[PDB]
Amino acid sequence: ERMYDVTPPGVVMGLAWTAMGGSTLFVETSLRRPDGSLEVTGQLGEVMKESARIAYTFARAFLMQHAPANDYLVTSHIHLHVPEGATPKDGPSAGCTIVTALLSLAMGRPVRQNLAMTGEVSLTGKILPVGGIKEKTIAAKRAGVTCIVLPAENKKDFYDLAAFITEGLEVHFVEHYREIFDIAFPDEQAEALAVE
Ligand SMILES: *[B]([O])([O])[C]([C][C][C]C1=[C][C]=[C][C]=[C]1)[N]C(=O)[C]([C][C][C])[N]C(=O)C1=[C]N=[C][C]=N1
Repeated sequence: ERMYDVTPPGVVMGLAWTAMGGSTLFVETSLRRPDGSLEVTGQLGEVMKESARIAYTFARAFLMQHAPANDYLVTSHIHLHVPEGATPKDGPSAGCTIVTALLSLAMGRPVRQNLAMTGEVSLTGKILPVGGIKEKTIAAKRAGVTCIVLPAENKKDFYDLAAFITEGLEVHFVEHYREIFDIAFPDEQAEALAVE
């Protein structure tokens, strides 16, 4: 009951909440050409369009720090679209979902399947709380998500949910974005038998 059953690179699942309940929105990223830029579509609002420019600044900065060999974001002409097409959307609960879509694209490696997230991001990566966590959690469950990432400040809003709703959700309560990265992209933080 969702738009994507398998998120490729550049596609992350987010959570949006309306007065009619929850819903699952998918952030998407792609290339336009083979200084680097950014483009946005999906009837986004003046408040969220700032969350894109913040997540874009942070994702570039995150690349600069952890994998400095990766120039993908500082040079490429990127395009972000959040379907469905004509629905209006405004709000920073898409912040982290965007960062992950940008990194996922800039790495060429998809995100954990069956993962939804929501949370406002700051410029330094602090993950700030968002609203209607009850309806975002419910729409993740009605839509088939097994791993949810909430802002850690939104812990009560999640545990106000009945016993049957939250059971069976791998939920992570995160304060910086580095905690979302280690969950969205697990293989990065995974022990291995270094051979040779
Ligand atoms: B968030 O709660 O701010 C959310 C972000 C929606 C955009 C998005 C979500 C997930 C992935 C990618 C993009 N904003 C909302 O849900 C908006 C409307 C979205 C269509 N609703 C509100 O901001 C709001 C305000 N007051 C009461 C109820 N809703």
